[PDB]
Amino acid sequence: NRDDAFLTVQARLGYDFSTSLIEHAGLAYMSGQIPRVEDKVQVCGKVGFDVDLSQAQLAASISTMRALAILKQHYGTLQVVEKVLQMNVFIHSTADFTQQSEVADGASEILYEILGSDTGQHTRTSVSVCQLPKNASVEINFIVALKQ
Amino acid sequence: MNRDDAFLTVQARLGYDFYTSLIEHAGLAYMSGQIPRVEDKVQVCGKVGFDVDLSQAQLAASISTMRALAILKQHYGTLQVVEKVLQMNVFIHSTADFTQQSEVADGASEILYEILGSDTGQHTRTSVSVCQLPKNASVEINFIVALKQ
Amino acid sequence: MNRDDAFLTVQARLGYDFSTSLIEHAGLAYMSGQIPRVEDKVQVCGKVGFDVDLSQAQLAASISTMRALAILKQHYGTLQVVEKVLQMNVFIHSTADFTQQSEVADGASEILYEILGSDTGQHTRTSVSVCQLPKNASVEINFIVALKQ
Repeated sequence: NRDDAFLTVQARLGYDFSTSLIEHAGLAYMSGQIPRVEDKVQVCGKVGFDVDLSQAQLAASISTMRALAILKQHYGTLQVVEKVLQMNVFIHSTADFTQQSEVADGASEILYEILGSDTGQHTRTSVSVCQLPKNASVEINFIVALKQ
Repeated sequence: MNRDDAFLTVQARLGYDFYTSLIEHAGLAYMSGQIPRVEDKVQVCGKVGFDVDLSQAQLAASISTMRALAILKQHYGTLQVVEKVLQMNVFIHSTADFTQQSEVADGASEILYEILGSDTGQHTRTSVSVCQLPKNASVEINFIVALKQ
Repeated sequence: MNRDDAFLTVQARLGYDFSTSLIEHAGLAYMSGQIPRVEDKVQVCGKVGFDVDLSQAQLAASISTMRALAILKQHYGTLQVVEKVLQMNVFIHSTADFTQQSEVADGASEILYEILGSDTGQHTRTSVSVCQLPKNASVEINFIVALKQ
C-alpha cells in the first residue's frame, strides 16, 4: 500500500503534507516544487554556504513528498503511478559544491521507499543553479506515467 | 476565439516583428529554448538584478514566449492548433540575490493566458536562476505544447 | 546508413572508449543527464571560461553525447532503433562572462549528425550556463529520444 508508506515516511521526516499538474496521453507533467509544507519553504539557502548536504537531502525529500501529495490529491491514490519517467533536480548551491548526486539521492530514495524498487525507477538530472524562488535550496519537477 | 489577432496585438504593443526550433511527435510539439531575439539582435541583455530590473525581465520572458508562438503560427498557420502548453521551462540569468523568478515567469504566463484563454493557456512551469545564457541574454524559455489534430 | 559503424569510427577519432540511465514509455526513451564520464573517470572537469576553453567544452559535450548513444546501443542492440532525438538539454558549468553556450552545444549536435544522419539526428535543443555540476564536470546533457518499434 503506497499511501501507507507515504504516511510512514512523512512521519519519519517530521513534516505533515496535507497550475501544478497537467495530464496528457497518460502522462502527468508537474510544475517545479520547492520544499514547502503549506507552512512555508522549509530549507532555504545556498547549499554549501547556508545549507549542508544533509539539509539539502531533506529539502529534496520534502519537494518529492510534496509532488507525491499533489498526485494523490488529484487522483485519490498513489496506485495510479505507473513510472516516474523523469525527475529534474535543481540545487541552489555555491560554486564549489559537487555533490549534486547525493542531494538528488535524497529525492530518489523517497521514490523507492514509497513506490517500490520496480515502480520507483526514474531518470534524473541534477544541476546547480545560482538561485531559486523564495531563496529555496532545491527545486524539482517530474514527468510521471499514469495507469489508465 | 481569435488567438491569431490577440497575438498580432501583443506583437504590435511590443513593437517587434515575430538545430531545429520545433519537432512534432505523437501530437506534441517540442520547442528549442528561445532567448529574447527579434530581427537578429538580442533584445533585453544582461543579468536580472544587476543590469535588468523586474519589468525588463518580464518583458524578456514575453519576447521569448512571443518567439515560440510565432514559430508555432509559422509552422501550422494558426494558433488554433494549440490544445495545451504542457510545460514551460524558464531560465533566468540573474544575480545570486534575485528571488523573484516567479514574477519573471509571469511575464510569459500572462501572455499565454491573454492569447489562448484561461483553459488552453494552462501550463505547468519551472522557473530557476542560471549563471549565464547564450549571447548574454536575460531569459531563455522552452516549451512542450500539445497540439489539436 | 549504418550508425553502429559510424559510432565506432567517431569513437576512434575522439580517442575515448565508450564501450537508472534510461526509461522507455510509449515509444520514447527518457535518458538521465550525462556528464563526460568514459571508463569511470570524468574527462573534462572545470569551469568553462576559466579552467576550460571553448574547444574543450565542445569536446566535453561530445563525450556526453557519445555516452548517451552508447547507452542507447547497449540497451537496444543497435542505434538503428532511433527515429528522432526529440530534445537535448545542455547545461554548461561556466563563468558569468561566458556567452558561447550555442557553440558548446554544437559539440553535441555535430556528434548526433555524424552518427545518425542529417534526418534522424535533428533535435530541439536548450543550452544554459549553470553554477556547478556533479563531480565538477564542465557539461551535462539529457535527452528525450523517439524510437521506431
